[PDB]
Amino acid sequence: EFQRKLYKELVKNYNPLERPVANDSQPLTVYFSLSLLQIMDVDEKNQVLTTNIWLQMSWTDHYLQWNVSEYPGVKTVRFPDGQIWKPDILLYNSADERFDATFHTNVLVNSSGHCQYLPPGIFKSSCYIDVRWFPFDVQHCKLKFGSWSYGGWSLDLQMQEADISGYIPNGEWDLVGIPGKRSERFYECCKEPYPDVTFTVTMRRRTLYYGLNLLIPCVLISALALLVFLLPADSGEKISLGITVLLSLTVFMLLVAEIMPATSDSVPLIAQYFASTMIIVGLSVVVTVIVLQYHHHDPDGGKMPKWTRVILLNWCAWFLRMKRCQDESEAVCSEWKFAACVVDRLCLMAFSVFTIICTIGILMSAPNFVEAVSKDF
Amino acid sequence: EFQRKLYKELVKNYNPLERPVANDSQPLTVYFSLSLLQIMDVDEKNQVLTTNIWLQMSWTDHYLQWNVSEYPGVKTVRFPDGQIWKPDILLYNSADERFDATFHTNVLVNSSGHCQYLPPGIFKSSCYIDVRWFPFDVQHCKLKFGSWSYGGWSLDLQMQEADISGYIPNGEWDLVGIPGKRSERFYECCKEPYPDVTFTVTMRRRTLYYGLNLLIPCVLISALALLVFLLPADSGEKISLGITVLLSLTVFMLLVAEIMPATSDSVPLIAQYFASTMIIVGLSVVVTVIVLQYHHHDPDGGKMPKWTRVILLNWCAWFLRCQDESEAVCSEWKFAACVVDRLCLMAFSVFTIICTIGILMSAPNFVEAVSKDF
Amino acid sequence: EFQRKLYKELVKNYNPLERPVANDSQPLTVYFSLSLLQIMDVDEKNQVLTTNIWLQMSWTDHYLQWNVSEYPGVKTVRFPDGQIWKPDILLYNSADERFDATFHTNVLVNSSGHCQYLPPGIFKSSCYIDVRWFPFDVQHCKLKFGSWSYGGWSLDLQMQEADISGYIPNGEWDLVGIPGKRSERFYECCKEPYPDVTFTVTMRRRTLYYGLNLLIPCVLISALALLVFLLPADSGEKISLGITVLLSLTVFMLLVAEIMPATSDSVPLIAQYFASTMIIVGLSVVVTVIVLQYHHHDPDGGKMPKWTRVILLNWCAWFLRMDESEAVCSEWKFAACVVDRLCLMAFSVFTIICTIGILMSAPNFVEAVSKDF
Amino acid sequence: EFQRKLYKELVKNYNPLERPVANDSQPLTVYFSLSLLQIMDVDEKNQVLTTNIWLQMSWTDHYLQWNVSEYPGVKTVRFPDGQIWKPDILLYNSADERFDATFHTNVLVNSSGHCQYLPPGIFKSSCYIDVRWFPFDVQHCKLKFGSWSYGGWSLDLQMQEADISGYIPNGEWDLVGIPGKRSERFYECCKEPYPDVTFTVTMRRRTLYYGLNLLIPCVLISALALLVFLLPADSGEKISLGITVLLSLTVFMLLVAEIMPATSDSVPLIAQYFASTMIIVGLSVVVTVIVLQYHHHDPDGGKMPKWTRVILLNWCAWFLRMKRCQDESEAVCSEWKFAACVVDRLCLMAFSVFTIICTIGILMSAPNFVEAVSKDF
Amino acid sequence: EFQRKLYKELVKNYNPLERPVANDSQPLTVYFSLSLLQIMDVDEKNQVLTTNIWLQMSWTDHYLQWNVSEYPGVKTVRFPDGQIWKPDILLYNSADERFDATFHTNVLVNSSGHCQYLPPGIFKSSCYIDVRWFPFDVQHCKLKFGSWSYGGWSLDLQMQEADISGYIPNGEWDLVGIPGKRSERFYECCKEPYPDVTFTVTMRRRTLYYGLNLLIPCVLISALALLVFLLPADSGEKISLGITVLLSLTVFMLLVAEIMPATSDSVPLIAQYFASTMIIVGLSVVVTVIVLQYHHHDPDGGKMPKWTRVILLNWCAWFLRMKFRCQDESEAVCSEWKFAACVVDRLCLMAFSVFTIICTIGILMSAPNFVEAVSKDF
Ligand SMILES: *[C@@H]1O[C@H](CO)[C@@H](O[C@@H]2O[C@H](CO)[C@@H](O)[C@H](O)[C@H]2NC(C)=O)[C@H](O)[C@H]1NC(C)=O
Ligand SMILES: COc1cc(OC)c(NC(=O)Nc2cc(C)on2)cc1Cl
Ligand SMILES: COc1cc(OC)c(NC(=O)Nc2cc(C)on2)cc1Cl
Ligand SMILES: COc1cc(OC)c(NC(=O)Nc2cc(C)on2)cc1Cl
Ligand SMILES: COc1cc(OC)c(NC(=O)Nc2cc(C)on2)cc1Cl
Ligand SMILES: *[C@@H]1O[C@H](CO)[C@@H](O)[C@H](O)[C@H]1NC(C)=O
Ligand SMILES: *[C@@H]1O[C@H](CO)[C@@H](O)[C@H](O)[C@H]1NC(C)=O
Ligand SMILES: *[C@@H]1O[C@H](CO)[C@@H](O)[C@H](O)[C@H]1NC(C)=O
Ligand SMILES: *[C@@H]1O[C@H](CO)[C@@H](O)[C@H](O)[C@H]1NC(C)=O
Ligand SMILES: [Ca+2]
Repeated sequence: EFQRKLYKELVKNYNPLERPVANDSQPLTVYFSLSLLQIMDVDEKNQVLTTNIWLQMSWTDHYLQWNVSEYPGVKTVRFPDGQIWKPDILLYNSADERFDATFHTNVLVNSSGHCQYLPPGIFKSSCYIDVRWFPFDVQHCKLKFGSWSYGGWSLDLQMQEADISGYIPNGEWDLVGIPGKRSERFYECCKEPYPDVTFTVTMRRRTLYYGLNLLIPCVLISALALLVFLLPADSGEKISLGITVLLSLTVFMLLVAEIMPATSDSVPLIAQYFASTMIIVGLSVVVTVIVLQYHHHDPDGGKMPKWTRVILLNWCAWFLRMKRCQDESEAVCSEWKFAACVVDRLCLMAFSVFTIICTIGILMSAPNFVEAVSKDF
Repeated sequence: EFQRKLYKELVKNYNPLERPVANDSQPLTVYFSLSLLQIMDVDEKNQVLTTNIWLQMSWTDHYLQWNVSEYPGVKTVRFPDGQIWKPDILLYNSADERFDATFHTNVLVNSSGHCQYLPPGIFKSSCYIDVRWFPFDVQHCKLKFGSWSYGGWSLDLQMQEADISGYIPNGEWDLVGIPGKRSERFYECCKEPYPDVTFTVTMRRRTLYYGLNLLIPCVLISALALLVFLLPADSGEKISLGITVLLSLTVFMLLVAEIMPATSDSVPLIAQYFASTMIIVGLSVVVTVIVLQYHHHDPDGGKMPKWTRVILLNWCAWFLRCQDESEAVCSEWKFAACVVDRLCLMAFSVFTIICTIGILMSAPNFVEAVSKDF
Repeated sequence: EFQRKLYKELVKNYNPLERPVANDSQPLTVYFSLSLLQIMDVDEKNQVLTTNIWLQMSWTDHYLQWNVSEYPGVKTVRFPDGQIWKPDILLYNSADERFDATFHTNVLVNSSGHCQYLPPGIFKSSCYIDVRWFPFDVQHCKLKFGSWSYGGWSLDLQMQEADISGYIPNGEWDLVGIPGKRSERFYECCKEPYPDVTFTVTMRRRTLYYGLNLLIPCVLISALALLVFLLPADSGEKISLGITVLLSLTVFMLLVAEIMPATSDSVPLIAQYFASTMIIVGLSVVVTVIVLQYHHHDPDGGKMPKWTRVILLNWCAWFLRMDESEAVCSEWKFAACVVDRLCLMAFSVFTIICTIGILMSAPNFVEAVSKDF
Repeated sequence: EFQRKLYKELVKNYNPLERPVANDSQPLTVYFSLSLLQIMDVDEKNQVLTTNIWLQMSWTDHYLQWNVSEYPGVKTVRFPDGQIWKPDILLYNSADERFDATFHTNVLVNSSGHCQYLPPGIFKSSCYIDVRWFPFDVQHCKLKFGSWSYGGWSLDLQMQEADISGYIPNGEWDLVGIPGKRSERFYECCKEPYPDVTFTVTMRRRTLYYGLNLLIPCVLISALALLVFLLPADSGEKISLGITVLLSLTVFMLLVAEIMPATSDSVPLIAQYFASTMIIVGLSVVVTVIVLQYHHHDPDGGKMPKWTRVILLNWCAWFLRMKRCQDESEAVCSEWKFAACVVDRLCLMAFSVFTIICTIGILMSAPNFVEAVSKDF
Repeated sequence: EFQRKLYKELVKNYNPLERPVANDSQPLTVYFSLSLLQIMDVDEKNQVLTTNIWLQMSWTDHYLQWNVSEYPGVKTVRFPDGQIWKPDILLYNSADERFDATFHTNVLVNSSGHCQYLPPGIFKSSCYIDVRWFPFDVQHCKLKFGSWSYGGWSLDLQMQEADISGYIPNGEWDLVGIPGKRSERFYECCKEPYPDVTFTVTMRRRTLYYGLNLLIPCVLISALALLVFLLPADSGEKISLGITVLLSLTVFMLLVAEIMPATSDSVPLIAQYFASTMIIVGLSVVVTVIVLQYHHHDPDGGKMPKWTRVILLNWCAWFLRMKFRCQDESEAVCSEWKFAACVVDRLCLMAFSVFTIICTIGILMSAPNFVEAVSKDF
């Protein structure tokens, strides 16, 4: 009875094209915020951020005011899209094909004229994804909201702190915070200034997932490659092991490619580690060729270098604590074999040490390594 | 004749914005339920659940009442979207790009003003998937339905038990149940409390596909890896087999990885078992390299250590001219390589059987999964 | 001229929300059928069927009638969605994200009030796919159509048979038929019974494509694996061959898993075939490890058992019409060769026997080889 | 001033549902054509053709006529969707999820009443793709256009020759033409005939892309397989080479399989060529096994067969101009090695002949192959 | 209060179908431009360009004018889609399924009647991604905008320079510029010429990514192939390493064919380079078989020719500074064959290395944009 009358009376002469201000010269103050419900996807390959966001817009409509005493029990009213004025706040740095992922819901208006509009939306936003420190990366993704057509002279956008109470954790990204900033920017379209509210979601990738799927396995497979230098040369599988492991390590980097944006702004940390790892094992094959070349050096062929004869069978042999014509061929060849064995032991120490130092050096360079090991392991 | 008059009479002064109550201070009782016709997909990667559902919403419109005696033969009427008041009951935890996958069908009203609205939909809901027990995992996915802008003071949402009569089994997911719970939450936006209807779909994965397509094949590939310790050393291909099988076992992790999300909440059981299997194969390859070093040992190198000469050639063995004399030392080494192979075959077999069983029987749902599915 | 008059007359006091019957008690007979223009996809992984369908709905509208003598030359009118009552006939089992893939077109009414409505559509239906016999399957995919909000007491659905005159061949599926049936079923929601029409599209998979790209190719790589037995053991690559071919067979299995649903209601015939190929090639690897063990036997190890002696190197050799340390090893190398032969014949009969049975156990096999080869 | 008058005057009593004719008994003549702007994609796997088209629909509205003298400077008017009658000319064999991909634009009407409607669209269209001669294939994709609900008695559809002046090439297909055909067809629904206009886009594939990516790499890697025969037997890597080559020659069959539909009407030419190649390579593996059986033959085994002694060591040995107890063993085994060696060289030439013959024959079985090599190479 | 009055007065008799000119015979001047906010994607495979674009259309509506003195504080009004006349400027060469990705926003009209309309949009345009010089490639994508139904007689389209003010860098594409051009062309449909504004965004590819993912790895794994010529023959592993490397060189080229279109207009630089290295490594495999023929050469086989005995063991040997009785003769003869095998290994190492150096460097510098690419990205 009374609610029918109110709906009939609130829409008499009401024009949804009119900014609902009593004085036209004063700007309308609209309080903007958002509730970040979930970070569903951070598409690093496309540099996109898909998030479930409930925007919160509250303002004061001068025309939708009534006595609750004269309309008993009617304390709130609801209006749909297109029957009431609404602020045309839009996400400037959108990546969504329709550019407006917001789902239009009712606006709730109470008797003092205060209108409240909370449209849910799967907002897809264009974010610069800094992949320098991946996986140990902290992203600062900006969500920039502002009126598309109303400037500061008309629509006085005002911040309110973002809600995280209803946030459901992701599992891959650990929300560090969502600080917001209100600025009054000038654009080359227009002379009227435009205010905006930018929320910088600061997300810390939890590293257990890719710590284990990508980095730990690479290290153990690179260790499998180091076994090459203990394999006896006469086995015949010295290099097979080296080349087969190498293709296993390539499938790890093809998988990084599946997610890495096509940018050239910087070299991701993991790429540096895999690049250094691959070259180290690639160099393992090279020294493998040389030790085999030494192992098989024709007996009758040109005698051994004196330098070699000291640098491997006198000094390096002692450091590591190792110690008829056909017979001399076997004796000369056996010395070639002994040099080969010493080079095998030498390069194991050196490539193992180079692997260890390289591994920690590249990994420990990340300012998030200490943090990530502390929280995520 | 009468149907035309009824339709013309029911839309006089009707306001689809008005809540169709007689007393404005009392709320409107809306009975909510759903019929889960199917569970179409469970995208563990995007953490989404695609289900075919018919929402059921039944209430009373005070204004769409007619006395049937005067309208003979017109027992019901039908109204489309935007001509009748409807409760804006949305899925809060929606993961659909439009956020409302519901299809707006008609509202059927009988003469007592009772309205019935059953929109079909393919709902995408944002589910936390607990992947710790994968594949022997049970999921509790919530579908939380509520009026977006009507609090309890206006719309008294009341749950009715879910229907599964027409449910079409999925083949991967055995509907364990769809227990529901109502509630009256409070939001930071607003002071008026808001009620909601949460159905916690309880789904048990059916473990035959993933049992036979990944877990069992992985066991047999690890067995092919174990085969190394039965190969004669002189064959010249111990390492070839060992490494071609270690790299092959990665395949399974690629498929496991393209199905499972990238959360760091926990380590999936499938991941633990595959990691243990690959680590066992890697330790087999390492043992293989020590065996090859023993086998291809230069006779004029070091003398055989006493510890080695008893721990391998005497105890384990019992439990289970210069060229000539050089041949015999190298012979001893070949025997020691054989003893290490046999000892390590036994030990690696025991760990594989233990590890896989120990890991698989760690799942609370393993016994039920095996008995019901295999 | 007469069009303007008829179109103005036919819409006076017309309410599209009014089922168009003269008497409100009797039901409205709506004839439903469909034209199946193509089977675009059978997404087996998703258990969905995507089809080109022209639904065919005919009924009679009491109010939309006239005298052609008073509107000469005006023998039909057409109305767009929104201005004429229409049966809300939906596909209940619809997998499309929208739930109504129908494209809304005009309703054509002739002067006796008979309205004809043929909306085209790309219909995705949630179909259960019976994969036990894949690739020799006969999918019975159901398209269940009916009014969403009119019961039998109000809308008397009736079904004419489906059209296939314009049906285009698919190349993967032979339309075995599209029979239909009317079913007046009761729902737990409501007491008024609701009629539905179900068209059971019966599709026979043309097995030449898959047979050529999955089954036949596998047989030959399994034979390639069997060639291990007859390699001389001195070559040095017996297990190399075995392991390579067995990995390739895994390539095949990954493909067939890319195309087979994730269902525990049965095991596809194809899966059982690859599982048994790789099982046999696995046991080829095992017996070849035993063979190498025999070949690389230490002459100073154990003496040959009389069982190993007469079983393998007397009787088994006999049938197949085939210095001391070298002699002892020579006896051992001959053991490897007889195991090589014996295993061939034995594994070969398995190879041939198994497949033929796994394959010929499908009821559709004879038809498949006769029609698709 | 006058444009407002004319727009206000052309909407008096107008009904967008009326067929705009003076006499209700004579059919309206609609001239239909299309401008094919680009063939954006040919989804062979889905049997779909995605094309950029500007359909051209021209007719005469009896009611939208004025004299430009009374409305000076107003020679044309424009009406958007839902305000003017437009023919419901759809694409019968459409594959788009929404069926009508046309983007609805304005209808331009001049003073004499002639209306012109050129809506752009991305028309997905079910095309039977004959893959028998792929990559050397010519496709005839039909776009069948017609009025959905007007028969020949109401809408007399008429053909205007298609436009390809503004066609920009595709890069994968060479437009042979787009000849049309107007038919008057009867349907099982109804008695009234329906005229339709069918354009048969004829496309010739440009084969250099697949020519260099799928074809020549197969010939090359196959020659690399044939190198197996020239290795000496003692290397101990013949079998590994053959299998490595074959399992990697399977790469191209899983790759081409990524694009072709699952049709069983016929067998693709590329598939026939790959199958022949694989049969030849597998037979090379088989003969490699036989050659190793010859080479690693125990001397004390069976005696050399007489037929073997002659067919290899006497006739073939001359066709290719080839030529104590322990001592006899290598002599017998040396005959076996020459037997193995003559077989290797013989079969090298024989398998080589099969490769060139099979490749040339199979490739030359495509009728337009001569045109292909003359235009794309 | 006054804004209600103005909105009620501006729509009295207004018709959104009418072009808002006072003189019907004079074309309406529409100033068109755009702001390029991001190059969201360049899909070379599908031949598409996805861009974040804010179009700018400005014109003068004769009917939406008022003096602000009579409407104090109301200096600007805003009309949504379907309430005000708007220019139907579409993107001709669009590849979007709906053909028009523009998001319809309000039109802002100030007190002098000047209307300004800035619809944002994720525009998908059908581009000719020339790919002969990939990865050192410069792409010219044209975005042609123009009224779909109005010619130069009714709507005088006028270009305004484009902007890159808020161009958010992409990381893969260095925007070289967005020069525009206004043309007046005739079409086979009509007798009225239709003006258009074509913006030709020129984008240079930053080659660091695909340079170290494809160009460089190939060089290093091809070096691994070259290692075959250093392997001793006695190891009996030359063929394994050679073939395994040459099979692992196709994985990259499969990703190379996963990004670039299947066009047959030109052969990409990357494809030429990959073919050249693949031919060189395959020739390494062929030579590996030949040297193995030399190495495992039966001593009782064919006698050494006097050409191979001088062309390898005398001249080419001298260049590189290499330096029971029946069995001894047999082993000595085989050792000459083994020596011949070694000389061919060393020669082919040098020859294939030089052919790799030349081929790699020459082909890579054949791109016009190579010096600039290496100078900016390294
Ligand atoms: C409405 O807006 C237009 C454009 O913003 C204004 O016209 C411009 O005014 C500036 C200021 O002097 C001039 O420099 C430009 O040359 C003008 N351009 C055009 C196309 O007119 C116009 O003045 C504004 N109206 C009012 C009442 O301020
Ligand atoms: C390609 O090769 C691999 C790929 C992998 O995934 C992408 C993994 N993944 C893995 O080890 N994941 C684990 C381990 C544990 C415990 O939990 N998750 C391993 C290899 Cl070798
Ligand atoms: C890589 O290696 C494999 C991969 C596989 O798929 C991913 C399977 N799959 C399999 O065995 N699937 C079955 C068996 C039966 C019966 O039913 N489905 C096997 C291997 Cl070896
Ligand atoms: C992985 O390995 C293969 C994969 C294949 O496709 C999926 C095929 N396909 C094939 O042989 N297709 C043919 C043959 C003929 C004649 O026609 N189509 C073969 C192998 Cl080996
Ligand atoms: C298939 O084989 C590879 C594939 C690759 O990616 C596609 C890479 N990629 C790579 O090296 N990327 C780097 C290196 C550094 C430093 O930074 N990014 C390497 C190989 Cl071997
Ligand atoms: C409906 O109409 C009949 C006929 O006049 C009347 O007797 C009956 O009381 C009416 N129903 C109600 C609830 O008043
Ligand atoms: C319709 O009108 C005509 C005259 O216009 C009349 O002859 C005819 O009888 C009417 N209806 C019938 C019964 O066909
Ligand atoms: C238009 O006006 C001219 C001049 O008054 C007249 O000659 C001509 O016939 C008119 N055309 C029409 C609408 O018949
Ligand atoms: C607008 O009003 C002012 C004062 O009310 C008047 O002086 C002016 O002339 C008016 N505008 C025009 C264009 O005349
Ligand atoms: Ca890219």
